[PDB]
Amino acid sequence: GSSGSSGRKDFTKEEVNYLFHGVKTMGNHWNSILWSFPFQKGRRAVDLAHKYHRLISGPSSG
Repeated sequence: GSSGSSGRKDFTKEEVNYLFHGVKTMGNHWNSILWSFPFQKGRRAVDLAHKYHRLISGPSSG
C-alpha cells in the first residue's frame, strides 16, 4: 500500500517508482539513480534523498 493525491510540484508515482526501483539495487547512491532512470529535468540528486527522507517519514507526523 502506497497512495497520495497532491496536485502540486512533487514526485509523480512514476518518479517514486524509479526512486525505490533504484534504491532496491543501488542502495543510497543518489547521483547514480538520477542518471540511471528517467527523472524530471533540472532535478538535483538531493531531491531523491529529500523525497526519500519524507517517504521513510511515512504518513502523519510532519
